[PDB]
Amino acid sequence: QLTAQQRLLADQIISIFANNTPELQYGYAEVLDDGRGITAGRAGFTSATGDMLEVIQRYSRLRPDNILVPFLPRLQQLAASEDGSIEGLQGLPQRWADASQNPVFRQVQDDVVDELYFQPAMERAAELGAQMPLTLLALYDAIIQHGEGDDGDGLPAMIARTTAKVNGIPAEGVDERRWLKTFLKIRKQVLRHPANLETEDEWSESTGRVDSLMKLLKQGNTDLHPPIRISTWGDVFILPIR
Ligand SMILES: N[C@@H]1[C@@H](O)[C@H](O[C@@H]2O[C@H](CO)[C@@H](O[C@@H]3O[C@H](CO)[C@@H](O)[C@H](O)[C@H]3N)[C@H](O)[C@H]2N)[C@@H](CO)O[C@H]1O
Repeated sequence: QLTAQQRLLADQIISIFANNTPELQYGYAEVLDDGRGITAGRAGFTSATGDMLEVIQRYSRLRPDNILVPFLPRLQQLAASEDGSIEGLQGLPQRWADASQNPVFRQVQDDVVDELYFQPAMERAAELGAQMPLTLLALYDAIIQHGEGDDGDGLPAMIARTTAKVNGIPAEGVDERRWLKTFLKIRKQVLRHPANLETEDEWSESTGRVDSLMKLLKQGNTDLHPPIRISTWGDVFILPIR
């Protein structure tokens, strides 16, 4: 689906979207007051949503005695109810940062990203018949921020509403640029007006990333060819960085 240069490009763009830097933030760990508890890692794994749990569980099967093991009971409870409480995760941010110095922990983050976000987003693209690299990037960025749940803010509902609006999918002959433009506008509307009010401030301030994908679409860079200029947060980045 994506070239090696296109995937590194996608990762550096989404990294800029989320953290204003093309360097993947494996060691990032923060409370954002968005209802999700602690948000951590290169894809923003989260205490409330179960993806932070999967990372630590998989890592603990590779390395039973790690500094993150004591949080497994609590994370288990938090994931089971989608709870945003950060008790008692005291010390978890620092331990996540330290664990991220181990390439094997970073590798687990890569595997989870691939399993939860990249491969499902590419499977969605294939079902849609989507073939422009820009559409793949837009689906991949959206799956990371919105998730693949069944809520009206999730990627699957956004795709469904895009297809309803334009009367079909690209594999059915709807021009893919039209489908993509509709998807980006629907995505910006969801970020501005989410059904989950706890993420409203967080998501509302993140709409420049949809603007950046729209800018690439309007400039005809649907194939993600270099150089790519991203300046979502004011700072200008030319990608790929070498
Ligand atoms: N990092 C979060 C992101 O986790 C979150 O959303 C969640 O994403 C999950 C992974 O896509 C997802 O779960 C899956 O749900 C499908 C339902 O079809 C199950 O079949 C899979 O087995 C699940 N793994 C969650 O439902 C989804 N909410 C996102 C927004 O809440 O926040 C990101 O920052």
